[PDB]
Amino acid sequence: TLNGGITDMLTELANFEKNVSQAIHKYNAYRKAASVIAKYPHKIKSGAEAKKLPGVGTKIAEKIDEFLATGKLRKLEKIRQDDTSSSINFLTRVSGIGPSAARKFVDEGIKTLEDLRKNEDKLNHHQRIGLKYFGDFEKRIPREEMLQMQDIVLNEVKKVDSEYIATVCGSFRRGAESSGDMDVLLTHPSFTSESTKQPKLLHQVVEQLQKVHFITDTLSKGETKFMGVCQLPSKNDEKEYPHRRIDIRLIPKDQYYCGVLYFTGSDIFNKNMRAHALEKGFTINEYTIRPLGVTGVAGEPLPVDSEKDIFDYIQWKYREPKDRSE
DNA sequence: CCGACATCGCATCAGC
DNA sequence: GCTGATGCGG
DNA sequence: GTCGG
Ligand SMILES: O=c1ccn([C@H]2C[C@H](O)[C@@H](COP(=O)(O)NP(=O)(O)OP(=O)(O)O)O2)c(=O)[nH]1
Ligand SMILES: [Cl-]
Ligand SMILES: [Cl-]
Ligand SMILES: [Cl-]
Ligand SMILES: [Cl-]
Ligand SMILES: [Mg+2]
Ligand SMILES: [Mg+2]
Ligand code: NA
Ligand code: NA
Repeated sequence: TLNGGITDMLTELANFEKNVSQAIHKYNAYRKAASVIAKYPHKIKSGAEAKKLPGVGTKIAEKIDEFLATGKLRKLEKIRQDDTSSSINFLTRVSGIGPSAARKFVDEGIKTLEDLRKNEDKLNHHQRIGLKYFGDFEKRIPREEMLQMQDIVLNEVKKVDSEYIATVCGSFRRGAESSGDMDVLLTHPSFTSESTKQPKLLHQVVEQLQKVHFITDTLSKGETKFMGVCQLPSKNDEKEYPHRRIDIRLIPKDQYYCGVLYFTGSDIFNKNMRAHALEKGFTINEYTIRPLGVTGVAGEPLPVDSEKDIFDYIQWKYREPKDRSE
């Protein structure tokens, strides 16, 4: 919160580029700067001072000076005053509705929560559920609840097959006092980069979690990635808990470390690290880290037996999960 | 100046 | 049906 | 919007 004002401004700017301008790179550019500034250990006194940080160029430093003097940015003041942008921005908040869909709905007069509700027929499945739990999905999950959800998920998975290994990653694994959702990495000896000796591994788990009424809805479901909704059980007379988003990712057991690295994030930390890998001559994904050939083509998977092994290849000192929240 | 900017799963679509 | 491109999520 | 070469 040292430079909250500045990072909020950048984040707001980032969302506009993404949702309205549909300018993915400007969006990322703003996120990087917000990120680098968010960790900057000093209260920024000027754009020049900020422009010294990597990711902060001439344009952003100029905006920081405007914001510092006035306490606001005229460019954003206007954007907030543009109905179309206001609408597009709002619609993107529904899970399932992105920049394109948001703009399309707006072109059809559908531009408010009320418009959406009376037009469910014009929504795909995912968007439907996103609208259904709109409020709940805007709420944060106290870690305390994350702990309760962890017990349930791990114990239900164990019941299906003691050989499954479920790890809660994402912001939770990074130690956050609250998360936007629960992210679960799943593995089973039967599924390796070598073979799939047992199908429905993810399905089985999803089924058990539904049976106990933990998973309530589904956004999308494949053989390795499940995206849905879940809810903690409440007691008698107790008010119900909010519905929560849950992502489950089944990964080859022998590719655990690359998988846990990826799913632990943050997303920006991941972008920065994968970028660094490229510069060092490697390419990293949730499955492996591979060298980059002279032709550019990625080679064979390098041996990995710990997250640290990945950091070493790219010449980075290990960073605890708690220090990866960029 | 100018190209690169991380990576990929699932849903939906168009074209054949 | 298939593939490949796009959207949206990650 | 920013950066390296
Ligand atoms: O763009 C993305 C999004 C996510 N990820 C990875 C990192 C992130 O930590 C993880 C889980 O995705 P979430 O969207 O759940 N983010 P996270 O759990 O970090 O934060 P939050 O508390 O918002 O859920 O997936 C990427 O690599 N790229
Ligand atoms: Cl762009
Ligand atoms: Cl402002
Ligand atoms: Cl691995
Ligand atoms: Cl791979
Ligand atoms: Mg998460
Ligand atoms: Mg998630
Ligand atoms: Na800079
Ligand atoms: Na959305």
